[PDB]
Amino acid sequence: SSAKFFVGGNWKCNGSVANVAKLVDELNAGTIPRGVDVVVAPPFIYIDYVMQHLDRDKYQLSAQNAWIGGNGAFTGEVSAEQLTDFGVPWVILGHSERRSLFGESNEVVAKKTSHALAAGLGVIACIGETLEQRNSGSVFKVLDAQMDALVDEVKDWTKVVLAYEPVWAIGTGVVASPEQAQEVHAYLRQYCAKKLGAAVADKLRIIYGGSVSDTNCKDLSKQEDIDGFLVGGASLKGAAFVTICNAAGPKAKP
Amino acid sequence: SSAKFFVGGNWKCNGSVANVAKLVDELNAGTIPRGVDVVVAPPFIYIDYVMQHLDRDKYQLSAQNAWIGGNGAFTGEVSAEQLTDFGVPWVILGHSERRSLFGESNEVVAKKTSHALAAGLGVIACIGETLEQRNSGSVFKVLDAQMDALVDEVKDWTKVVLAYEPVWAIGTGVVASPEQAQEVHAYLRQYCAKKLGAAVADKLRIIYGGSVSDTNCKDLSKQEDIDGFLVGGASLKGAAFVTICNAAGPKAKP
Repeated sequence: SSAKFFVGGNWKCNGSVANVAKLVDELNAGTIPRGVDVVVAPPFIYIDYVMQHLDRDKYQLSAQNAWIGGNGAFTGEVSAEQLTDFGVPWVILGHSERRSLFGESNEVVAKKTSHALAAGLGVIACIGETLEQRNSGSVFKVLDAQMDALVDEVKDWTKVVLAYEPVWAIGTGVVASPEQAQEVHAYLRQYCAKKLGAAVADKLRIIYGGSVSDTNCKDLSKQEDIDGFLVGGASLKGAAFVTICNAAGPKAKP
Repeated sequence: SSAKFFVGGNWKCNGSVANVAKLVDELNAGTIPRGVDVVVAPPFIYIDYVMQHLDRDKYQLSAQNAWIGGNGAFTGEVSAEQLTDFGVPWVILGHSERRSLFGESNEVVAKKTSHALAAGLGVIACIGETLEQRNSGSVFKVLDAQMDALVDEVKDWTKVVLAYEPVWAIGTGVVASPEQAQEVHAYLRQYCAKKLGAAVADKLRIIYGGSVSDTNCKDLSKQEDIDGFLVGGASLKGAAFVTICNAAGPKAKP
């Protein structure tokens, strides 16, 4: 493919004022290679502080979710229009935790994505199959359906990053190897070549959202079709997250 | 009952940086009577700005929702612990828009409430029946079930405000009269006297969350069992919202 290599840090539902301030200072102390895009995604309430204190040279902001449509009578929700106006450039949509806890369907994720893109955001669009689905021999069926929904809604992939979450290897006692990750990313790449054209597919960042740490990031980053990461808990440890950002090597390059 | 008279402004999913700044300046220009509690509930991303710029003399902050439990792997959610640590004193839970769009059940609302109270927040706990439920002769059945769930979870009502939303009169083409509002609030008061004891029920604020404006606020505020308001769209117009806060009269008094 390529790239730029792309690393997103999903803080999930974690933070305190003191811990966020400390994490921002750790991130600001880190050195990131030229030509890597790095995004960090705090809970909504911290986005103002982070945008004001985190080095813009090195990092961009993301939200962890957005509503399916524009402003209106949707108590508790934040819209893509609000995020764009606030100066946030990215949003994560369709994370496995929202597909499962909040019942976000393939179609809901896809509509959230197209709405966000039309409001001016970039989207980290998440897909992935569970252990039950992998056990049943449904990996292609599930991923194709998740992707077909996105392709039905999205016309321009320039500001989309596709994130694969091996949800079979998240909280199940199963580890995913780099070879298993690459097998899925190669499948996704050929799917996208067929649906979108080889030029779009080659430029699309397909990032890995299984458990990524400072321990395994270089084994993963060397895989042919892994263009970066959507990091979970390691994103809360500044130096470990900066190490993951440095795993890019030749995929930066710049 | 009483009171203090309590007015909450639910901004819902509305705002821009410029509009929020303007609304805060309008709110700061308003005069509020002694002895009225006023809370304003921006979308999450604006809470920092509002907390920093809105007059603390006159207004407290609220969030519009919170997660059901503590911090953890819940992408997109904000916890009650985060809100308390941020300095937010209140949260709205169980709003009709979340019961319907997000399928928050009676039990989910109640557990969100008890969790929020244990994290140190006050809760504006929302209940209310739809037009279908009122058509079917289920008003008591539905309200009793919503309240029974809350009573099962909540031990201390000191930091709870109960908000009744006539969802039958919200987006249906039906208006609720002040007499219809008072009939429900009187029912809720006697229910709470029976379940919680007359002393708790007398001190509990039961606020009205039907369509409240600067036009109808004094007709509503004079009703015996209406202790305040959960305002929707009028909360986005500063002077109109301040007028609603001034509807308290003798229920302030202070």
